[PDB]
Amino acid sequence: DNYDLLIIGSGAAAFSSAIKAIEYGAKVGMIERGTVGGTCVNIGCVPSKTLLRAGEIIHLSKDNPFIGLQTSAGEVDLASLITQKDKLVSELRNQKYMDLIDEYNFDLIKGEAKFVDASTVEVNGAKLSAKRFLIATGASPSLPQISGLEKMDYLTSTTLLELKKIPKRLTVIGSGYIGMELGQLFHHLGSEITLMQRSERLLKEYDPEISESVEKALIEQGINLVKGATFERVEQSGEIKRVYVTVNGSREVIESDQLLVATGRKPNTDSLNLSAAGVETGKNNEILINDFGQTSNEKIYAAGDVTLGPQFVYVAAYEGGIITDNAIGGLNKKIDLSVVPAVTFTNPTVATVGLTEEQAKEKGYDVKTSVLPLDAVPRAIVNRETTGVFKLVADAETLKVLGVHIVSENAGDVIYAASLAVKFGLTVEDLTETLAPYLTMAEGLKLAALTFD
Amino acid sequence: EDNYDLLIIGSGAAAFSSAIKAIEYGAKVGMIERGTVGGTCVNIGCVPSKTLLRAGEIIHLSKDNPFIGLQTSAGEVDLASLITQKDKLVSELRNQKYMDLIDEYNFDLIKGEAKFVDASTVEVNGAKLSAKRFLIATGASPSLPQISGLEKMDYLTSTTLLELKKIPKRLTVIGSGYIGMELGQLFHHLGSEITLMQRSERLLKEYDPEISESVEKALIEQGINLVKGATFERVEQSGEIKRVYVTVNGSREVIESDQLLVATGRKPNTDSLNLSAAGVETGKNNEILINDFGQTSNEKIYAAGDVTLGPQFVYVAAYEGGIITDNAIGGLNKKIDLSVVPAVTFTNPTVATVGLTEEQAKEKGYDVKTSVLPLDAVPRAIVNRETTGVFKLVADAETLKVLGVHIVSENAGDVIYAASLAVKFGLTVEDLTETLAPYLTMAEGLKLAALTFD
Ligand SMILES: Cc1cc2nc3c(=O)[nH]c(=O)nc-3n(C[C@H](O)[C@H](O)[C@H](O)COP(=O)(O)OP(=O)(O)OC[C@H]3O[C@@H](n4cnc5c(N)ncnc54)[C@H](O)[C@@H]3O)c2cc1C
Ligand SMILES: Cc1cc2nc3c(=O)[nH]c(=O)nc-3n(C[C@H](O)[C@H](O)[C@H](O)COP(=O)(O)OP(=O)(O)OC[C@H]3O[C@@H](n4cnc5c(N)ncnc54)[C@H](O)[C@@H]3O)c2cc1C
Repeated sequence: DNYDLLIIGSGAAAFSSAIKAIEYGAKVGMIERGTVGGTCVNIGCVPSKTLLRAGEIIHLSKDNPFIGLQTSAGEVDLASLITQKDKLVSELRNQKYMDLIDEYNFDLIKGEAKFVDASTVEVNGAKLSAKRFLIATGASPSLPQISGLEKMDYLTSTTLLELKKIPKRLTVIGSGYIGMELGQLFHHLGSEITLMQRSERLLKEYDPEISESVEKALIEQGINLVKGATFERVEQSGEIKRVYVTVNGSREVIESDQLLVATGRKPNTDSLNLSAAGVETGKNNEILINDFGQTSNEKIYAAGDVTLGPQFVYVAAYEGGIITDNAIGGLNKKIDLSVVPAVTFTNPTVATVGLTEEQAKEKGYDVKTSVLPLDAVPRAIVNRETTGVFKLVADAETLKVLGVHIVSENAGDVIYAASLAVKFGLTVEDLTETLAPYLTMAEGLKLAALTFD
Repeated sequence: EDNYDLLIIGSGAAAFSSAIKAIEYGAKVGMIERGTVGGTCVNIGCVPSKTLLRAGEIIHLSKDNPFIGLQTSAGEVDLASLITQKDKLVSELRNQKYMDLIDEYNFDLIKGEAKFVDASTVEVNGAKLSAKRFLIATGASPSLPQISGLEKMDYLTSTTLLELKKIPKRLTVIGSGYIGMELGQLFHHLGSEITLMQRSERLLKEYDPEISESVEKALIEQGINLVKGATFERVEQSGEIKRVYVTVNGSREVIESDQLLVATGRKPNTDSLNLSAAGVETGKNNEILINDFGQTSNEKIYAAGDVTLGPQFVYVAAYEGGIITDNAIGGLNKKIDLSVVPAVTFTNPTVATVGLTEEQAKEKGYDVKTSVLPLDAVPRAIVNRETTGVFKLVADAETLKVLGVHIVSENAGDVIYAASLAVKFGLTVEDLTETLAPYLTMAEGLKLAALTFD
């Protein structure tokens, strides 16, 4: 048919864009290669986070700092956790399916799509035209270029979350947050974990205090780390042995029962034949867009993980809505990602919003930093867990908050406030003027703001 | 020609805050403490209640959780260990509070009970002391109700219960406030049948209806017994193993218990002060009256903290202490701004309020517009498999500015801080929709609540 807007994808960006597009009264189509919903609902956020909740519960049941308690944690039936998880993602995706019946405008086309023309695509054999296109194809697990991994029984973020047999030992190869979250997940479920990465600092992109802190907590909990490693080759023997490579000038090997690969996530632009539609691709295989989400083709827009931006679901939905506003309705709204929060749901949780110290220096600010150890926050003390940090990056001249970086329990709830401070230009003085609830983690912010001479 | 520049009666949050801010001005100050240094929050109040609450939450999650594959269990609790460890923690913490005894080498710790004998002098331990300025940060103490028989009875208070080292098989709580809820749920999670009794027909009468209904639903779901709308007539005791209660809704009923906790209120400690000898006004509820600057009827006597029967929180006490010091020392005529005070009831689910309720905003004259979001709509609550709560949003229909936020959810005390920033600095619901919210966090609820306006 001659659609008004054709969407390649079914993720958060595809859904936000489809809704906002039907609001304008346009006939739209949703082309999905596989299972509807995208990554976050089925193989991404939701499963990881619910399983992480279970793991945190059993971890507190097995080892807690309070003496009088007589708690214990037995062996885990992972099959049950995974089946219940799948029931939850199915229920949730079903709560997302209210958009097929309702919004009775858009048409669900199932199949792999490829571009054949500047205005038409081909899927499952048939051709489809449209006045506007949205490429919200997302990203998929990326692989490293290390010997032996080719023919090997390795797991990815998606495959590990299907495993129904707890490995006695799991090795993670990844510098990102997914490797940490899944690693700690299986450590709390009863498994000796070994994190391996080439970067010499845990979470290389964060501030030094954050890396040192989260690393200290991870080592304290019992996760083994292998930093600064140079990966040469990996081998497998009878599905009951693994391998590793040199580190710090000494050839070492790490045998494991399972191997997880968390290198990165590559955009799914290969099968699109973007060159047949005049859509430029970047050095990292992404899709290039302008401030309005428009590609080199005037009537093809892109949003989500496929555009190498902050690979988060909320950014994907935001970008979808804005892009739709630009393509349909003409409203020239720019994509504002100047303040995007990031949460690594380990315990202690890592959380960032705004600029780091090095980033604020690069931007040209006259930076003033204040670092507060978690043992200074009352809530961390009464909880008898004080491994963390609150970092505050401000402008020494105007006192405006440029960035907040936290390592503490449920820090994902605190950085929202920090976001409000950064976006709306609140000063540290403002943070001291506001009353903070005693024995909450948010109090950390105030206590960090009370660190300027 | 006097003994001190500023003399403080008390050692609580207000006393220390005022001492710090006063030494900053370079003034000779004194701290008169009747008993144990640190005040209520460190020794008998916040810190103990919340650390024990943390333990109780841990054991409760160990005994009952919604995730199937987990095989966790929780045995009988050794309360003695929890209480001794608690005391070790408050000792460590008060010891960290002593850093002000040397870092701020100005103030002098005088120990003894003080009473006023003149408009400008006090008496402690026999000796008299003059000062150009006075701060009455005497705090509050557990109050008792007017019900027959409780006078001669082995009842517990907020301070005594935190010392109990034997888990009662059944504990009855008499209180409409948050302390009763916190301690009640604490001992419920420690393995004890709890029964909350109050005269108000709605849990937390001052909060919004949805908040009361929700938190009540969670308490009943957990297994806490509630007795609302009760008229308290008499209570009896027999051999330290039996208790009593009174009629409710027109049917005389009785609640037998192994222990009885009283959380009615907290009376200011103004009796032993002889304020009438210094010309300091007291209110109908035995409090100390102050103006907008914290100044009493006596020009050179200020007051701050719980004795000033205002929002009875430690952060409000410290704030009031600092401001009062600014007024008395330094002359700066700064008013006490309590227009945005957060409140947290650290039960699970946690209750959290900041700003105006719906009825309060209507009374103030606003054209109110509310948005209520059930907790089962928040992703983080869903993945956690605990969805008993609510997000209520009170806004101004004209300017869309956020007037108040009220939440019932896990660790909601961390979220309302954001809400505070929204209320204090006049952010609109549209502003909350413009901001990107982290997925699978409870703070996201705020955004989801802002996305409910037609
Ligand atoms: C383990 C894990 C944890 C994560 N945790 C978080 C988190 O905590 N917070 C967070 O914000 N983000 C998280 N993410 C990332 C998040 O899932 C993504 O940022 C988000 O889903 C992006 O949405 P999207 O629409 O852009 O792409 P996607 O949601 O991935 O959707 C892509 C869809 O496009 C389809 N498709 C692909 N190629 C084609 C083609 N050629 N033709 C037709 N259809 C095609 C696919 O079948 C898929 O359904 C996580 C990811 C993983 C793997
Ligand atoms: C169980 C419980 C839990 C609580 N939880 C919280 C919470 O979570 N958050 C929160 O914000 N607040 C909480 N509070 C309240 C909080 O502790 C108080 O509001 C706060 O301590 C008030 O500080 P203050 O200095 O005004 O009074 P206080 O801290 O009580 O200080 C009073 C001091 O004055 C001294 N004094 C009294 N009379 C005399 C006299 N005649 N002469 C000399 N000295 C005298 C006493 O020795 C005492 O040390 C809680 C209270 C209780 C009981």
